[PDB]
Amino acid sequence: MSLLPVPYTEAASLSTGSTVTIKGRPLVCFLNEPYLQVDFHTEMKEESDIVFHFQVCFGRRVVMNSREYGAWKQQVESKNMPFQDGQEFELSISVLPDKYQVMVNGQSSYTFDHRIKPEAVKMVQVWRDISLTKFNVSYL
Amino acid sequence: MSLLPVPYTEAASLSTGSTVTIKGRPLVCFLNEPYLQVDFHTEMKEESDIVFHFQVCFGRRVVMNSREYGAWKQQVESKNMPFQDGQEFELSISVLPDKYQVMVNGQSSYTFDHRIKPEAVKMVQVWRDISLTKFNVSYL
Ligand SMILES: O[C@H]1[C@H](O)[C@@H](O)OC[C@H]1O
Ligand SMILES: O[C@H]1[C@H](O)[C@@H](O)OC[C@H]1O
Ligand SMILES: O[C@H]1[C@H](O)[C@@H](O)OC[C@H]1O
Ligand SMILES: O[C@H]1[C@H](O)[C@@H](O)OC[C@H]1O
Repeated sequence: MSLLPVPYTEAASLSTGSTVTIKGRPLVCFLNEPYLQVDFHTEMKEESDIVFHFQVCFGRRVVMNSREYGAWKQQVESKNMPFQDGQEFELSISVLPDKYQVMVNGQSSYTFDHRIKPEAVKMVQVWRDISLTKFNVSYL
Repeated sequence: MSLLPVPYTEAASLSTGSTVTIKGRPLVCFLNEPYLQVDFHTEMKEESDIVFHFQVCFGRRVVMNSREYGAWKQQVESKNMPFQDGQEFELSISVLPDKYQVMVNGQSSYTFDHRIKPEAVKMVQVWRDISLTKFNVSYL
């Protein structure tokens, strides 16, 4: 159904048991290396610190990081690529006690240990080379 | 004035003396590393070979390459960054006899020797994290 603005910004609160669910499509073929980025920010401003940075280079790699007092921290790299060329994906990011868990099409694909408590998050931005049909923050 | 679709695709022919002129703005602050990409393709299809690949990571670096029979060739990297944080840019790509010349805000900033004759180009795509107000192909 209806496309959401990209870049997509939504104010958010997270704690243990929160899930962020995203349904979108790469804009172009994996040969051309479209990106997806999801950032969990400490403020509504885009220049704010990032508790959780998730960046897919489709068909190549994922990197995850934090940006603390303006400075990028230790990059975590994954060559895990469950995303399918030309396909709609469903991404969900679960806040566990110790980490974020990233599910791609219902499959556990990436984890990232909390560097800052998730209660620090005030904003989620989803951006780069995707169309977006679904954004939802939810709780169990 | 009016924003052009991004990704932006236009059919094109190039030869010595052709210029491609682009006016756009990064979507977000340089702290967040927005990209710009301009690709000179051999066909209208996005998966086609790339005679000239120009990719800016704003505030960080530029890479240039070609993609020949589906395969990326020798990357050329430049740490030259004449683009200004939060500012509209004017990019023009001149086809010289031996190379493309890339002007940023009227300033010679990047060159790339022809690997394939520019007459091979049938399509120009401008994409990633920019808004676009101006796209023109012209000749002297
Ligand atoms: O994606 C981030 C990266 O994790 C960090 O290490 O460098 C700056 C950005 O490119
Ligand atoms: O493969 C995934 C795994 O499912 C998850 O549980 O941990 C991070 C990655 O290594
Ligand atoms: O930008 C290109 C790069 O020039 C080439 O070397 O690798 C694949 C892409 O990431
Ligand atoms: O600095 C630029 C120069 O203006 C141009 O002419 O060559 C490529 C780069 O090194």
